[PDB]
Amino acid sequence: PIVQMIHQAISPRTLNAWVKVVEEKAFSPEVIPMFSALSEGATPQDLNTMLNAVGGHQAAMQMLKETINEEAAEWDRLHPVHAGPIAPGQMREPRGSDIAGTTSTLQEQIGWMTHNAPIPVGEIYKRWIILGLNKIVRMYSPTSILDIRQGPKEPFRDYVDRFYKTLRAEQASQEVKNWMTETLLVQNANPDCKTILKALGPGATLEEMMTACQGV
Amino acid sequence: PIVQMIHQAISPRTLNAWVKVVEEKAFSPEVIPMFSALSEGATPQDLNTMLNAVGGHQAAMQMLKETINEEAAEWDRLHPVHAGPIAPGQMREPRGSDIAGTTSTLQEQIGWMTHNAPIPVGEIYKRWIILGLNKIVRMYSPTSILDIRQGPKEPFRDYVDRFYKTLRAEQASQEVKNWMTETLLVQNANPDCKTILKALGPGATLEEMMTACQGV
Amino acid sequence: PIVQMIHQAISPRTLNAWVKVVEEKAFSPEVIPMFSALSEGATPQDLNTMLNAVGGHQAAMQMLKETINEEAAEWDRLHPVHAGPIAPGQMREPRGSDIAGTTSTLQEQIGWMTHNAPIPVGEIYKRWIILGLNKIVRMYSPTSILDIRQGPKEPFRDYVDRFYKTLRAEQASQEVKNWMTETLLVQNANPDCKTILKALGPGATLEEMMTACQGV
Amino acid sequence: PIVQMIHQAISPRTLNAWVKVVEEKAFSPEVIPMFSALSEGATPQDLNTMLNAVGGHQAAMQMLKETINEEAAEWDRLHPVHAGPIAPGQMREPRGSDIAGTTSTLQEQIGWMTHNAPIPVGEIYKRWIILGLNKIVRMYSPTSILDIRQGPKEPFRDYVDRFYKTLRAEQASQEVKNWMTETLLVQNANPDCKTILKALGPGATLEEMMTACQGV
Amino acid sequence: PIVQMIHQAISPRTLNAWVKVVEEKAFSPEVIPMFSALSEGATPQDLNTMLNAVGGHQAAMQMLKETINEEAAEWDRLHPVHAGPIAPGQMREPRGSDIAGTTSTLQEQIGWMTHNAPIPVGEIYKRWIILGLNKIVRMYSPTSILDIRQGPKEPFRDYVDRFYKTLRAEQASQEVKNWMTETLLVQNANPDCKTILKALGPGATLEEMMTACQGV
Amino acid sequence: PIVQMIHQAISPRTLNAWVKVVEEKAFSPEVIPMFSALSEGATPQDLNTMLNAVGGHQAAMQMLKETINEEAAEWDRLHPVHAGPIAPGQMREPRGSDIAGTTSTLQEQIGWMTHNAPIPVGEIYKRWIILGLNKIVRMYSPTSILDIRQGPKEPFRDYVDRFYKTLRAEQASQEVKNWMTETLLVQNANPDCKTILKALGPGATLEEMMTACQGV
Ligand SMILES: [Cl-]
Ligand SMILES: [Cl-]
Ligand SMILES: [Cl-]
Ligand SMILES: [Cl-]
Ligand SMILES: [Cl-]
Ligand SMILES: [Cl-]
Ligand SMILES: [Cl-]
Ligand SMILES: [Cl-]
Ligand SMILES: [Cl-]
Ligand SMILES: [Cl-]
Ligand SMILES: [Cl-]
Ligand SMILES: [Cl-]
Ligand SMILES: [Cl-]
Ligand SMILES: [Cl-]
Ligand SMILES: [Cl-]
Ligand SMILES: [Cl-]
Ligand SMILES: [Cl-]
Ligand SMILES: [Cl-]
Ligand SMILES: [Cl-]
Ligand SMILES: [Cl-]
Ligand SMILES: [Cl-]
Ligand SMILES: [Cl-]
Ligand SMILES: [Cl-]
Ligand SMILES: [Cl-]
Ligand SMILES: [Cl-]
Ligand SMILES: [Cl-]
Ligand SMILES: [Cl-]
Ligand SMILES: [Cl-]
Ligand SMILES: [Cl-]
Ligand SMILES: [Cl-]
Ligand SMILES: [Cl-]
Ligand SMILES: [Cl-]
Ligand SMILES: [Cl-]
Ligand SMILES: [Cl-]
Ligand SMILES: [Cl-]
Ligand SMILES: [Cl-]
Repeated sequence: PIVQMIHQAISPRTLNAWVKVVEEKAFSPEVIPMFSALSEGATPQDLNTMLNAVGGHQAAMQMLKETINEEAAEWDRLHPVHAGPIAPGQMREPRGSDIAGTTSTLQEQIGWMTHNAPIPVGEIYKRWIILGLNKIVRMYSPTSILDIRQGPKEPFRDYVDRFYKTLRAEQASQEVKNWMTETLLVQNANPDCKTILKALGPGATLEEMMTACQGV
Repeated sequence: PIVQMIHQAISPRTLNAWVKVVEEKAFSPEVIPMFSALSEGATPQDLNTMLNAVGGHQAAMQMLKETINEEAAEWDRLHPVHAGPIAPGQMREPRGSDIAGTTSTLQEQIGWMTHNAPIPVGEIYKRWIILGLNKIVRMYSPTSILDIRQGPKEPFRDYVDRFYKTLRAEQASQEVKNWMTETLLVQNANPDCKTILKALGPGATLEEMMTACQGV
Repeated sequence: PIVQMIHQAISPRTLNAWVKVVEEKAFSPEVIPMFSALSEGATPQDLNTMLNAVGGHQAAMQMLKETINEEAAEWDRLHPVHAGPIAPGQMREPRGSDIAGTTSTLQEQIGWMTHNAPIPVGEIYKRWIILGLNKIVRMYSPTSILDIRQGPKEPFRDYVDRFYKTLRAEQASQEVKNWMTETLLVQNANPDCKTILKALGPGATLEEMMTACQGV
Repeated sequence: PIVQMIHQAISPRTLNAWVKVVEEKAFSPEVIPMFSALSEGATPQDLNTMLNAVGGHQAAMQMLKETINEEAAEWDRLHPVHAGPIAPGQMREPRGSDIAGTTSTLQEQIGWMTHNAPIPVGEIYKRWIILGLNKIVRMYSPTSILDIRQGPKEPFRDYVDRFYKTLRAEQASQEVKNWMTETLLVQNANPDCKTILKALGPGATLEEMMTACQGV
Repeated sequence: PIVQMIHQAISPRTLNAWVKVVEEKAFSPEVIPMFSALSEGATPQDLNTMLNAVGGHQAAMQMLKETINEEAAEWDRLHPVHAGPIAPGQMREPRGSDIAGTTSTLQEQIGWMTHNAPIPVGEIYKRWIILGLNKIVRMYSPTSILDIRQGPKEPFRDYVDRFYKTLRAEQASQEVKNWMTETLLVQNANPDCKTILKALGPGATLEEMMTACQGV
Repeated sequence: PIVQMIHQAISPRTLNAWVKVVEEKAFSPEVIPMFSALSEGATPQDLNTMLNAVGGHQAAMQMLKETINEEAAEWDRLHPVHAGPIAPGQMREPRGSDIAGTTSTLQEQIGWMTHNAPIPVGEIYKRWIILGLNKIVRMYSPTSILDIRQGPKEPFRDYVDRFYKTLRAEQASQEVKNWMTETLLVQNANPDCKTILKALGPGATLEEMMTACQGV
C-alpha cells in the first residue's frame, strides 16, 4: 500500500490475515469489510496479491474475474483512449486492465496515485472487487429473508440475530431492506411476542421490541 | 487512525484483536474500554471497519445502528447545514451521516481532524458508538443489582466481586451507584459478615470491609 | 504513551499483555513491575485503559478506585486551585481528578507532560495506581512471613524460595524486612540446616547459607 | 528488500511465512502469488535466501536451479560483456550470474537498483524464479483438465471448483484456457445440469451457469 | 532502551521473551547471553524491569540482589562522592545505587548515557547482574566436570555434548578450562575410543577426535 | 545489526527464530541460509549472541569455536599489528579476536563498519561462522551420496529428493557435484527408469528425466 503518500510493501501478516479470513469465514458478509480494512491504501498489485493468494473457492474467484472484466469494459467504454504520444511530465490515461493491475506496472500505479489531481486506481479496482464479492456473498447465502421465522420456544434475541444476518446477505437496496424490517420482522415472530409487538405500534424501535419480548 | 498528526491505516492486529474480543467476551463491560483503546485516534472509516468486521450479534449491531442514527439526527437538528458554496481554503460542515462515515470520504475526515480549529469527527462518532454499546451492555446483562446477595458459606471477596460486576453493568448515574454501594452491599451480606459490617459504621472503606470479613 | 517527546497510542499487544498478566497471575507481586513496564511513558488515559480493560477482580478494582480517590483528595488538599482565568501560553493547574484522567482531556495530559517545566501527570497517577496495587497484593497474600518454616525433608533452596516469596508480599519497610531476613530465616530452618547455619554466624550471606545447607 | 528507495533486511516473519507456505502448500498454484508478495522489492540475495531456506523438495529446487541457469545463459547471450575498465561514477553491466545473486555483492545489487536509469536485478531474477516455479507447479499437478467431469450427485459449484483449480494448474495460454472454459466445462457437466446449461447458450456467464444449475 | 542515541520503552515482547526464558530454561548457561540480547542498550530501569518481572526463583533473585549490593559498595569505595553543588550544564556523579537504578530517575540515567564523555550506567549495572547470574548458574549446576565419563555403549558425540555442557557451567578461567579439555576429555572416554584418542596425540582437534571415534 | 547505516539492536523475534531453527532442524543444510538471513547486517556481538543463545549441541558449538579460532589465527598471520599509537580520526586495525567480537567493543565494531573505506567485521566473522557450520553439517550428515539408490517400487521424484538432499550435505566442489549429478544419479536409478534414462542421453535435463520416469 501507500501511506501518508509513501509506498509500502504489503505486510506478511496482512496477507496471512486475509488468507485465514477466507479459509475460516468462506464468503460471509463480514469478509467484505475485513477485505477493505486489509487493503487500505493498497495498489492494484496488492489487491491482485490478496485475490491470487486465495487457494480454493476457484468458482467464486472466477466469478470475481468476470465481474472485474465487466467493470473494466464499462470503464473502457466510458473512458476511450486518445491517440497521440504521452508528453513529458504526464502519464498515459489508465485502461480498464491497468486499473485491474494486469497491464500496468507498480511504478505506473504509484504514479497515478501520487501525482497531483490523481486517479485512485487502487480504490477503483477495490470497488470492482467489492462489487464481485457482493455478487458471491449473495449467491452463496443459503437462506432467504422471507423464510426466517421465530420458533415458539425461540428467544426473541436469537430470532433477531438470524433475521438480520440473513438480511445482511440479502440483495436489496436500503429502501427495500427498510420495508423488510418494518414488515417481515414483526409478522414472522411467534404468536406471543407477535401479539406483544403488534401492541407497541409501527414506530417501535429495535431496542423497544427486544425489551418487550425479553420476558416472552 | 491518525497519530502525531499523520494518518495511518488500521493495523491487522488491532482489527483482529477487536474481533476476538467481541467473540470471546460478548458484551461484557470491559469490551467498551477495549474498544476505545483499539480505536485511539481512529477515523470514522476505522470505527465502521471495527463494527462491520463483527460477525454475529446482528441484533446488537442493528441496535447500535439505530442509536447512531438517533445521534446523527440530533446532531443535524443542532447543526443545520447552511446554504451557499464552500469557499477555497475551507471545508463543508459535517452532517450527522458524515460523522458516522457513511457519507464522507476518508480525505474529508482527515481534513476535518487535521485542520486548524478542527472538528474531531472520529471522537464524536466514537461517543455515539460507545453510547449504543452501553445500551447493549445494559440490556444484555442478565443480573440485577438488587438480587446479588452473599451466600452463607460464600467468602466475602467473591460476593464483592459479583456485586461490583453487576454494578458495573447497571444503568445508573454515579450518585445512584454510590447509594447502591452504601446501602445494598452491607444489607445483602450474610448475617455473620453483615453484623460485623454493621459494627464498623457508615464511613467504612471497601478495604476495611473486606479485611473485617476476611476471617468470616 | 509518549516516547522521545511524541505521543503514541497504546499498542494492542501491550494492552493484551497486561490483560493476560492479570488473568494468569492474579495479584502476585511480579504483576506490579509488569504493569510499570507496560505503562512506560503512559498518559492517564492509557493507565485508565489498562485498569478498565480488566474483567473480573472487581472487588480489587474497586479498592484501587478508592485508593486513587484518596490520593487525588490528598493532592487537592496540597494543591489548591487558584481563582482567575488561565492566561494565553499557559495551562490550568491539574486537579486530582485530572491526574486520574477522569476529568482531563488527552490534549491536556499531553500538554502538561510535553510543556517546559512539566507536570508528569502520568507518573503521578501511575504512583497512585501502584500504591493501590500494593494494598491489593498485600491483602490477597494468603501466607504470613512468620509461618514459613523449613520442612525436615525439604531442601534448603525450596525453603528460601517460599520464604522470599512470602517476604516479597509482606507489608514492611526495608528495615523490617532486613530484620526478618536476619532473624526468622535461620530460626525457622530445620534442625540440621539450622545448626549448620548457626555455625556460620550473623554475617553470613545468602549464597554462603545456601551453599552450606546444599548437602543437607 | 528496498522500500521507498531504502534497503531493508528481510524480516524474520517474511522468511518464516514463506517457509511455512512451502511446507503446508507444497507446490499449489497460490504459492506463486504468495512468493511474489513475500519478495516485494527484494534483492537477489533476498530471493536466494527464500529459495535456500526451503528444506526438502530438493528435486524441485534443483529444477528451479536449472531453469535459473537457462535464463541466465539466455541473458548472457542477449547482453554480452564489453571489454574495458569501468569508469568512475559507473557500474559494470550485470551478468546472468550477477542477476541470480551468486556472483554479485549486496552493494552491487543495491547500486543497480537505486542508480538512475536502473537495472532491476531483483525483478529480473524474480521473473526467472517464477518461471521455474511455474514449471514445477505444472509438473507436480496430478490432474488433467480433460479428466475433470461432474458427478451425477455432485453439486455444480463443487464441480466448478475442481475444474478451475485444475485449469489454474494447466500449461496453456489465455486463449487456450478460454477455449477450455467455453468448450469442456459445459460438455463435462452431468446430464441434468448439462442440458440446462446447453439451453442457456454460448454467451452465458459463470454466474448465470452456477445460478441455473444451483437447484440441479 | 536507547537506540541510535534515542530512548525507547522496553517492548512487551522483549519482556515477555525474557520471562518465558526464565520459566522454561531456569538458570541454564544460555540464559545469560539471552539476557544480554534482550537488554541491549537498556537503562537501569529496564534491567530492574526484567529482574523484577521474574516470579519464583526468589532465592536466586535475592542472591542476585546481594551481588548487586556488593558491586555497588565496591563502586562507592572506588568512586567517592565529592562535596559541593552541581554546576549548570553538569550532572552529579552516580553512586552505586544510582547505577542499580534504585536511587536514580530515568532522566538521570538517560542524561548519563547520552551526554558527551558519558558514563554507561546501563552497561555497568548489566555487568553486575551478569556477575550474579554467573554465581547462580554455577551454584545451580548439579554436575561436576570431573564426573562426566563416557559410557561403554555411549556414542562419542553425546559424551562430548555432556562434557562441554557441564564445562560451560563450571567455575573456571579459560586457562583452567583449557587444562580440563586437554586432560579430562580423553581420559574419561571409554576404552575403545580412549585408546583411539590416545593414538592421535596431544595436538588433536575436537573435529579430529569426533571423526576418529565416529565409528567407535 | 546496522541498517541503512544505522545501528539496531537484535530483535527478540530474530533471536527466537534462530534458536527455534537450531532446536527443530539440528544441523540440516537449510540452517545455514537461515542463519545468514537472521544475521543480515549483524555486528560480531549479534553473531556471538546467536551462537551463545544455542543450548545443547555443545560439541558442535565447540567445533565452531575451534574453527573460528583457526580463522582468527590465519587472519592475524596475514594482518600483523603495527606498532605505534593510533592517530586521531583513525581506528586501530582489527585483530582476529576483534573480528570474533571477543576482544572488541560494540562501538569499535560500529566504527569499523560505518567508517569510510570500512572493514566489514561482521561479514568476515560471519564467513568464519558459516565455514564452521559447513564443517558441522558435513560431519553430522549420516548418509553418503554413493549409497543413495532408487528402490524398485520407489517413485523417481522421491529418489531425486533423497539424492539431492544428500548431495546438498556432501563435501565437494561444484565440479565434483556436477560429476556426481551426471554420473551417479542415472546409474543408481532402478532398472526400468534407469533404462529409460539411458535412452535419453548425456545432455538430458532434470525436468526431462523426471518427466520421462514419471509414469515409471
Ligand atoms: Cl508484518
Ligand atoms: Cl481458501
Ligand atoms: Cl461457501
Ligand atoms: Cl496467480
Ligand atoms: Cl472514478
Ligand atoms: Cl430474548
Ligand atoms: Cl500489525
Ligand atoms: Cl462475533
Ligand atoms: Cl450476549
Ligand atoms: Cl458491511
Ligand atoms: Cl462536539
Ligand atoms: Cl474473603
Ligand atoms: Cl502491536
Ligand atoms: Cl481478569
Ligand atoms: Cl486473587
Ligand atoms: Cl470502564
Ligand atoms: Cl509531584
Ligand atoms: Cl538445596
Ligand atoms: Cl519481523
Ligand atoms: Cl519444505
Ligand atoms: Cl508435491
Ligand atoms: Cl544454501
Ligand atoms: Cl529487462
Ligand atoms: Cl450448487
Ligand atoms: Cl512489541
Ligand atoms: Cl519464573
Ligand atoms: Cl533451578
Ligand atoms: Cl518489584
Ligand atoms: Cl567503568
Ligand atoms: Cl558419534
Ligand atoms: Cl520483535
Ligand atoms: Cl538446541
Ligand atoms: Cl544432530
Ligand atoms: Cl555464553
Ligand atoms: Cl577481507
Ligand atoms: Cl515420480
